Amino acid sequence: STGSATTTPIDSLDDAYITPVQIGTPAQTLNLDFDTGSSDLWVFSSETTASEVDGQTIYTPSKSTTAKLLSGATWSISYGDGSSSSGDVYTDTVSVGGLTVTGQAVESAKKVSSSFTEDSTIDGLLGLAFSTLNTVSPTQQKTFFDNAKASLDSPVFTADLGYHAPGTYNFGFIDTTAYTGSITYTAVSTKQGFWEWTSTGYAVGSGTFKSTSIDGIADTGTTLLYLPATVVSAYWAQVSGAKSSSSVGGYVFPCSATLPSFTFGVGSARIVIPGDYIDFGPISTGSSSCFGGIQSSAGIGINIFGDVALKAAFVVFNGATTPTLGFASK
Repeated sequence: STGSATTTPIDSLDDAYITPVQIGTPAQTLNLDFDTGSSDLWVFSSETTASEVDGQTIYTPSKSTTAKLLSGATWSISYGDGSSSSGDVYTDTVSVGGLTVTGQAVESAKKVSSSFTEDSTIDGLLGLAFSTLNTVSPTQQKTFFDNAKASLDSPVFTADLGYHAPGTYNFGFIDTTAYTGSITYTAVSTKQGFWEWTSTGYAVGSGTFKSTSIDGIADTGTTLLYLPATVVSAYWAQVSGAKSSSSVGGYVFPCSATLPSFTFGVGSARIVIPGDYIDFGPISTGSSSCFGGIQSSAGIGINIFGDVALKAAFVVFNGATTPTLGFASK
């Protein structure tokens, strides 16, 4: 089997991407944030505290003839941005882009933190990291990909995120028309439950490539590119007037600037992030200070190849017995 679904930016900045997902019988379609940095499929629901729902579409298990309470199971998750959610668990039929999993754990939110309530466009998350990170207790549950894997034509999914445009998540096949050149594959460590890999270096604009190992995670659920402070300083030093602002929470730059590109290495290959991808717009409405898309990972404890980086590539998440990642230009 295969599946193919379009993923759409939630706003004009590409702050996140939503993908329609069918849950239950008859189908209830919710727009979920596919997150290769976590491993829970959770949804706003008829059980979510009413004051914490503000415009999201909810899953109502009582209206699904295939929903079953997973008795005794609870979940609770906290994300790197400080947001969180928790609740109980149903199993139900879940389909993505024509690919169907029966008996998928659907984690129904009883509580969500303010940032989820305040984002009316995201109805929940669909985790695509390794199932060892799933938070369901006392019986850990499998991700949608883990459940689908054995049925797929090939044990892979691909992320093809757009810049200020829709893109595609494919399951079970590699669309050879969706990228240019060849795909360069690189080793993955699953020891932390992430799609963790080592970039071979970077360049800023037209500058020379610096060969240096940068361990980090391929994380579709993180907006920005978080790299070591040395790398990030070298980037922003090429932008007149850019500075790190403790009050804003990262590097800012004059909105009048033209940003240089940023290149990262994948083996001997190179992925180029155009400068425009690094502009996250005014820090507050009408400001001439703009927020940078490359930020320091110091204090986060891990480097994160988020959407800013991934959207410059066609990315293969290879879930073979020994997982690997593939990157191609596009």
